[PDB]
Amino acid sequence: EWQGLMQFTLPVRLCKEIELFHFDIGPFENMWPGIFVYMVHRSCGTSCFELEKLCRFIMSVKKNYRRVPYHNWKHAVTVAHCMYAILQNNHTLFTDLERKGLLIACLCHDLDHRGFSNSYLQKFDHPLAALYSTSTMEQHHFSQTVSILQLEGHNIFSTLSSSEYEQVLEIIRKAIIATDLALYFGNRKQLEEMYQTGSLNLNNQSHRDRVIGLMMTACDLCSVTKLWPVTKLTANDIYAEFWAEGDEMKKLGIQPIPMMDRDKKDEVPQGQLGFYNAVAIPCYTTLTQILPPTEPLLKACRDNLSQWEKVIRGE
Ligand SMILES: Cc1cc(C)n2cc(CSc3nc(-c4ccccc4)cn3C)nc2n1
Ligand SMILES: [Mg+2]
Ligand SMILES: [Zn+2]
Repeated sequence: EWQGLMQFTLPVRLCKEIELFHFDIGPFENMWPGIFVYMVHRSCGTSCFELEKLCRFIMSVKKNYRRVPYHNWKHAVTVAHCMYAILQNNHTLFTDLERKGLLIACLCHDLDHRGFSNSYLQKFDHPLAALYSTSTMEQHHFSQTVSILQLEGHNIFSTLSSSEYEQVLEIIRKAIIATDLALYFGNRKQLEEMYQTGSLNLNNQSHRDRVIGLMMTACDLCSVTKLWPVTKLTANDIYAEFWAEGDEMKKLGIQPIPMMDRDKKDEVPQGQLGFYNAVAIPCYTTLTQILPPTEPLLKACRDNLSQWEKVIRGE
């Protein structure tokens, strides 16, 4: 698997389309590892990761994603592509070490997801909720990233200074932690405040960490920014995962929240509408304010909102 990927070349028709925000990796499964290498080399250069280490690392990340309906290998590459398009469009705002770190973090941000939420693990006193009190799965995801980095011939960062090693591990840690959707609502509200008061400053490291947090959310949610048919089809995978969890809660006499109750699947269109209004629209709005070249994400999300409004009135 590793050897074959060192000798992979991305077709020239994808070389133009991979740069666009709306790009759907969905149809090119066999090319996803090589698409990630392509995005790294274009963003960071051919020179900086040892190719043998990168391909060994990439194939071990793929193996450590589970066959779950949504939080899977496909989803990892979808989020890395969105970060790539954000970085390309805002390249000089971020440092070489931030581009390295943010693409690896997106690829690794859901490592070993079990198809269960933090609530589930916490309410049902799962061990991981004992290890990790808050941001339960996200801390595990970072723990899994460090473990793969420390396998034989996987340390893609082994050419950095010890100072830069701890810097990229902290960029990765914060970025993976910030995909806790529970943290996003606070983060986005502050950044929206900092934007309106004119206090937002990218050279301020805590401000810089919050803008990166919002980018991670923007990337995590980006299926709502694809063409309508792709968005509709990804939602299937999301509810399949939520509904499987609702079923486990019912077996234990717990009624799930509607979003996880497969008996309430009628109400999906209004569920998506609410998520767009409360979560997705504000996310890409604030992101477009801070990083205006990210506006096509807001446009595509708006197009998918009116599509759901259409569906709600039998169209
Ligand atoms: C890309 C993406 C990422 C995340 C985390 N998503 C979460 C959801 C679900 S939105 C939703 N559906 C319902 C609901 C309630 C009753 C019946 C049916 C559905 C309620 N909410 C809030 N979609 C998502 N997409
Ligand atoms: Mg996650
Ligand atoms: Zn994710």
